[PDB]
Amino acid sequence: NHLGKTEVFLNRFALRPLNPEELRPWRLEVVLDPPPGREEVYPLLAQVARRAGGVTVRMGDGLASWSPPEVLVLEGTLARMGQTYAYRLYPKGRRPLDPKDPGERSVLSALARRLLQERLRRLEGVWVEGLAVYRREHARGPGWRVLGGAVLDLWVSDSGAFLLEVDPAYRILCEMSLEAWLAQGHPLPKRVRNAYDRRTWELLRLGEEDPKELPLPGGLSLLDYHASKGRLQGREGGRVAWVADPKDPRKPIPHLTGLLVPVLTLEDLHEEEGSLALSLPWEERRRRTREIASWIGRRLGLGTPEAVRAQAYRLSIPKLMGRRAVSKPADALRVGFYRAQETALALLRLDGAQGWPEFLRRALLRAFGASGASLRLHTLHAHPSQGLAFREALRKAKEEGVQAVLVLTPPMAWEDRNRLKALLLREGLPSQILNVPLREEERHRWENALLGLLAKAGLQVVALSGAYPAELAVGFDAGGRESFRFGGAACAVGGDGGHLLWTLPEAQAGERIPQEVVWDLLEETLWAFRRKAGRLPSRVLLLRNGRVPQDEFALALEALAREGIAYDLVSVRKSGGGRVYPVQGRLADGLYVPLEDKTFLLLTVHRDFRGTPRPLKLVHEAGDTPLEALAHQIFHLTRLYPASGFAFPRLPAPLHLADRLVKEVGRLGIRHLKEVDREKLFFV
DNA sequence: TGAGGTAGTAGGTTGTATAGT
RNA sequence: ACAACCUACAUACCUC
Ligand SMILES: [Mg+2]
Repeated sequence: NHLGKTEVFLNRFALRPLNPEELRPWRLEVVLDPPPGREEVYPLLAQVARRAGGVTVRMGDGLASWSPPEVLVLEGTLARMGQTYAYRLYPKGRRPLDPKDPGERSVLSALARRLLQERLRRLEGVWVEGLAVYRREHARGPGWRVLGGAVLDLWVSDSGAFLLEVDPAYRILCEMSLEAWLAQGHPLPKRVRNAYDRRTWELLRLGEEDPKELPLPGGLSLLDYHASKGRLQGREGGRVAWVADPKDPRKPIPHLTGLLVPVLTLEDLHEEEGSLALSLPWEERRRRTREIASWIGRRLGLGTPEAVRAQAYRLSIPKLMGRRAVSKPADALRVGFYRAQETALALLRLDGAQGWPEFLRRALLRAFGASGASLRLHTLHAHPSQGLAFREALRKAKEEGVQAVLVLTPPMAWEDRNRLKALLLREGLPSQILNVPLREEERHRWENALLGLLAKAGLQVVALSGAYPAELAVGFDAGGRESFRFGGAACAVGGDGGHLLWTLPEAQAGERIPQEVVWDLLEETLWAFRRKAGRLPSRVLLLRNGRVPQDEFALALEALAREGIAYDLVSVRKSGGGRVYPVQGRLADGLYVPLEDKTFLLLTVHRDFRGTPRPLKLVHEAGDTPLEALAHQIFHLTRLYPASGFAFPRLPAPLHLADRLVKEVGRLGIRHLKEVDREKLFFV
């Protein structure tokens, strides 16, 4: 291997191999009357394990248990969606289970997790929410405290051992009333909770009215209302607080500051305690992970936790190219772009002012200068508020070669931001917004806006230098909406990624992308590749955001086989990688950690040293390229994103683009894009 | 709307198996 | 519940 080896710890710990009594659980038969449904079988079975108590988990059509029947509720009744059933338990003996059997250890692990939860529940000082355990005050001030602990997990190996996973976690508690909060000179909190339950509101403002006068819609006093429900006992109804249901922060609602509790944010506490942060440097996290594991191991009698370690590899650093070698995409602004054509940009200024700020103009002129390309700056002399007549000014501008517009504006409300983007999109004019209290020293902001204005005009700002197996990299993502999704793709064409493009996403019902929409989108990207290279890709790299639904690529993969195109399919999850810590030395991004076959972690970005990185977990779902070669290419593709300028995304450019793309479309809609080139990244 | 990221609180989702015959 | 993920706070906070 030409890559440097390193050892790492995962945040997992190996514990004892299971004993006899743990492998052979009390089995049981479940007789539900009225007999269950079909979509309601498992859900009711599980609600029976919780209703039976003890270390019980469902197994097939019944349940397994690490508890004696003599402490199990064998006769009872639970009410599901409409129907009221009655259960009865029949001890079907005590059969042994098999750690190798995938779906059997699913039960063993299930029980392990249940064991862990009950042992924790009986501990005195600790607070336990699900699998998170908080055990120690970590910080505190007047009225608030932060508890420290860790979310945990206990599962069973294929090889019959217990596995403990630990990751440090914090909980912020505020226990003072809003009245007291404000009386001690603190600022208004954006959100606020009921003192008598969990209902939490957004806090609009304080009221000048009197509680005992504030007439409650249909009845009595603001105060008398609350008094009625006995909420003033051992409390003081304070002043009037106007709040709003966060789902529709319009209609204001009367409340008492004596009965609201602030919900605090890390910054409301960094104001008090100061220098208090909830993210950890990786070495502090590693230390605390080890401490916590040892703490629990000692309350658990499953052996001494032995931190599991893996072999990691430092991947080669990507050589990023502008017109000349660059180290981040913003440097292309100084050196020149990878490939700049003739381009024309327009300005729409929506403060009271007029004309291109000279420093932006010069920055642009310099950038095109270094690149040896022509630039023609235009200025829209029309206002969005001129209604339909505005459109004639936009059409005029596109009919003069304008490829994108810079919008100089005061901060716009989200509604108006979308309204405007859309409005310019109708005329095939992608837009970059730049907020207008703006000063030349605010450099990272306007230089990023510039990088975006250029991607939106179709310029390729950077490309890779290197040899990769795949000449086409395409990433697939689903949806930028709640009750339905989108599903689209973005594209790194050429082995250098010399071109980036997107494809119009297609509305769908859930996560799963219709088998044929997958192949459709893929075909779009192959035709893109063909008219750039005059030929078909010899090999493609296929990437999905998140899990890959069962054979949703099956149809697309056979079509590729038909056409004689080679391929790999990788699933890229943002969660589920846990943590990775060097045993010795620094940790730099570019970290590759093989796990099982067809799977590995990739530490793609490390940069904000006050926080701990979260590795991507990747699964090799189809194809037979060496894991390490996939890792190498994914990693480098990380560096290809044009619109970030000063920091690389954690995701490979195509998956990061696909994400951004389905989010934009879910926000703006699918209309107004017929006249927007697919090389113009309108959505960055 | 500058954009990369790690951390929280409060309130959400889809994908999975699940019979009958 | 397991698994993968969304939104609000948040143009927040940290970072360049
Ligand atoms: Mg943007």
